[PDB]
Amino acid sequence: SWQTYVDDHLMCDVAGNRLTAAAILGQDGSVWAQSNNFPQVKPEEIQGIKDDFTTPGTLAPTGLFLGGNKYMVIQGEPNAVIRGKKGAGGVTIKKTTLALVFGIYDEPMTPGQCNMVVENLGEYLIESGL
Repeated sequence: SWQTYVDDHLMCDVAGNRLTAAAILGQDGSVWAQSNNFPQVKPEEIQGIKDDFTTPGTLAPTGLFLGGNKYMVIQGEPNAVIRGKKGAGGVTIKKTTLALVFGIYDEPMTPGQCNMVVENLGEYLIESGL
């Protein structure tokens, strides 16, 4: 089940902290699994994310919007990881073979903790061909 990846491997404890929300979306924008408080992402938001993976610099001028919430784009990895910041909270998006893995964090979870849980699950999925 895609939902087990979210429940057990994104919404798990990391050094005492936990993501606020998480999801796995197809690269078509459809939700394959999500936590309860994960926002409804708009099609144009998904389009900007997909474009930024293959064309870095797409999202930085406008910011990264997730369910209408604006995140400022910060350091990522081309065609692999998008990272955004909103005060002491933020978001990490990891591109896999078929899907996009999202984690949204709030204080006191650190950006490094969010990156670890999201990117490690994404790398597991890539090894599965997913």
